[PDB]
Amino acid sequence: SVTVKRIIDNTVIVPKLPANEDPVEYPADYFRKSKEIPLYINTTKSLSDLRGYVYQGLKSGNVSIIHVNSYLYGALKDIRGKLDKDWSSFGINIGKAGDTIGIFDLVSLKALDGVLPDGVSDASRTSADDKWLPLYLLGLYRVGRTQMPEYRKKLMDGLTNQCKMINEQFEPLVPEGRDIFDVWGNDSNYTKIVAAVDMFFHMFKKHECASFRYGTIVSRFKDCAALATFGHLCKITGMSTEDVTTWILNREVADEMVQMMLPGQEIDKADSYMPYLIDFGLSSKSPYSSVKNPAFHFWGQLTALLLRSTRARNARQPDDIEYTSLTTAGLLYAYAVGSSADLAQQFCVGDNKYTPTNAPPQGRDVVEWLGWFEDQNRKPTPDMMQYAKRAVMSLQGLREKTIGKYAKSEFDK
Amino acid sequence: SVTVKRIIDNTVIVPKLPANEDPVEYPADYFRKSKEIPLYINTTKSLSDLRGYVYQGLKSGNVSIIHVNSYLYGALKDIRGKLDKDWSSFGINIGKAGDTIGIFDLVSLKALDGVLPDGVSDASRTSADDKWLPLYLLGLYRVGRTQMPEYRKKLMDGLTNQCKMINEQFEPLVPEGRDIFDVWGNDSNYTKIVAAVDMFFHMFKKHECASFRYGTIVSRFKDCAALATFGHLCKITGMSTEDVTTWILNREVADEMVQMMLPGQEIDKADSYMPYLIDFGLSSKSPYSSVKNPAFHFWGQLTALLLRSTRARNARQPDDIEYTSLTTAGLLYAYAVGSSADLAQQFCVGDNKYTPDTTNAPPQGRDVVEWLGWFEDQNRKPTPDMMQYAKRAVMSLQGLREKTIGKYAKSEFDK
Amino acid sequence: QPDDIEYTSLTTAGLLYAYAVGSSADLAQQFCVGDNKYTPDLTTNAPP
Repeated sequence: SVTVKRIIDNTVIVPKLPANEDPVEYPADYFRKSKEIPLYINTTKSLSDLRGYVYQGLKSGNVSIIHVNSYLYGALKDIRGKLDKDWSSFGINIGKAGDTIGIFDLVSLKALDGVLPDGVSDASRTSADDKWLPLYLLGLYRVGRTQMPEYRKKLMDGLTNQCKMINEQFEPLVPEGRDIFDVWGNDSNYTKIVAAVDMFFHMFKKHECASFRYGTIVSRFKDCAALATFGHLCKITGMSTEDVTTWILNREVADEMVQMMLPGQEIDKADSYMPYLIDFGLSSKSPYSSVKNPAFHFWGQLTALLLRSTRARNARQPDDIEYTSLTTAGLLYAYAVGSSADLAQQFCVGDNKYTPTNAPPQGRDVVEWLGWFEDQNRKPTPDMMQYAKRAVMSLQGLREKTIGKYAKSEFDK
Repeated sequence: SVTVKRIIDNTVIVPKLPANEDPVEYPADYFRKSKEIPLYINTTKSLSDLRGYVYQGLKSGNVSIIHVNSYLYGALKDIRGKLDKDWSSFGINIGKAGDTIGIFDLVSLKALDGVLPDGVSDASRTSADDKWLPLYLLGLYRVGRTQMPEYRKKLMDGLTNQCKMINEQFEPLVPEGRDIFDVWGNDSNYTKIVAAVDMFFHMFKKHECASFRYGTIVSRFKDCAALATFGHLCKITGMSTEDVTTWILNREVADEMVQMMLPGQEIDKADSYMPYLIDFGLSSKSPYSSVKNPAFHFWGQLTALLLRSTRARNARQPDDIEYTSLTTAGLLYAYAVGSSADLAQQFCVGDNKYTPDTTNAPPQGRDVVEWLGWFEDQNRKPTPDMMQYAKRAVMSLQGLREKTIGKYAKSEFDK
Repeated sequence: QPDDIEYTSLTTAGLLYAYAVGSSADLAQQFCVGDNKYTPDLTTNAPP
């Protein structure tokens, strides 16, 4: 199939079609360039001054992102952090035993000359400061990413969070639309901060200030959907990481599973830069995204769903994947796990159970099952088709273009 | 299965996936560090003065937690407590026979210099004091933790409670939202207090003031769900603690059952610090939680439900557990207990039943091996009578909250 | 739906193509551990 001809006038035709590009970009395969993450917090002026520019600046449809950055740098050199271990990652060292280190031991620089207000922007504000204002400012990053009345949910809750210890209310004005402070996300030097906070308070999960993650947490494994719908597919079938891998039954799902598992990227690692590959700007196109792993994502999620997953009810159905193979493959995998439970005595009292056509295989072996499928004309049986029905009927509240909505339409009737 | 290869280009792939951490922390395995629970009630000023700062401070959308702490220390050195026994725990002694001791014989310290009002914050308040104000303040901790119109339920009731003996009425203003005085929970030195009160009035269940537990009680076994969904699974099947254990049929349920039963942690103990492991800050991650025991929790609860449990109707379905094995295992265990009742004559008059007198007929009593084997028999796959059993148990259920094991079971079995 | 095309042949041709892809999935073991399914092991009017 690498040469086609019109069987009427026997001429050559060359089936080609528009190229698609943007390759992925792995973390590690970039610390081969630079060896530091450059945080440009220009303008280093005055803390009390800064506390003002924003306290007020917030109360009004306008505050320079470049101000909030410097303010944050301000409150956050709570060096507070005793590295009771070691800490490297990709070559970069960060501290040794006992060593003390702060949030910004991840490489500070400075730059350009534009600044808006000067000195005292209303001296009003006291050092009710490193207590709650940094949190707010970070918290907003979380609310920035959102879409639906989860915004006013994400906020309403993410506002009773500063009330804690410090009981003091609200601030901006215009609800949202993905507009007001929703720009902050697009600020390279800002993300770079939320990522350092999160990554810091991941290491010192305990620290008094570690509550600062409230809106900084949706940065860890940002754009790493598939990579996480995988640890999910594992947890939900009890199967080993290695066994699950073998249950992959479609080329371009393998392709993508490969892509994600590329060695030397610190993914399995404790505390590493890998999770924030996106917000420290190590990668402009994540290789763990659900958009670069459509087949994987769809398959894993569909499967998890048939297996009674709550989460997966609402995963999105990617476009331009091969549906009636991903599904057929998900049905099998699910029906296997589903019909033959684990089951095996665990504790006892000297007395314990010595375990020992077209009847479907014993355990959860891919080859046993695959072969048994070959058997069934490589075409879904009625009990296994019935299985799918019980799993998806009685589902309710189904968003559209979800793998949840997909499954009910495919199996409930 | 510890080495995988692409069968097309015969290359190695190394299935790995993101690490998850936060280990648990057992109580005992910490009194290997410190040997006292440090209650920092700083600011030791004046009782009459304090009674004021808060009486008023409450009326108004603001009161320093650091005040209420000292106030409570204030009213509560009713030493009242004659230890008619002994009392140790984890090495720490607390008293001997006859010995007298107060709520705070659990280690008071002091500290930092920030204080808000000075002296007389309206001398108005009389010693209508160690009678009801401490209760309120504590009672609020309970209302703090809540989520739904159970708040205004928890309060409305937890307000006719001071009306006892004392008898008049309300104080703050703004309903809730998890905000007003809902911060108090996050105050290390505050929790440390509710825990001492509860633990004290657990020991002297009788004491005149022991009514102070009204909102201090949701501290005992806080974050110990699974550990308690287990004594439930026992009570509800009549089975022994040891027998129930054997009926565990999934690896990671055993795993967790182990985790929970780790020896030398005073869990089976009378009055111990173990229950308050969380609020005295002995542990930052409970090993008895339903979040660290998801499989156990789901299995035990699902089972209890099939067994006609009222409580379990509303337990929450954890995420990322292996559902169609936990369930299959729960169905069996339940069907076993369910179909073969205990039943056995107990009393008589010289005349009593000597109990003794085929295929795919399911086993006699409640033996794991007898049943397990009989399951092997049935193609290791749920029969129709046992599947019918599940249906009768879950149909006719109503008022089902979403994401509960109650809602789960009806959807899995009712149809 | 464009106009002035031959519908009951385009459709018939689309049905076939789709039914083919549809009924016979790809499916083929991808990863393993030394143990892997050697694929080889109906009659009339059984579709290809």
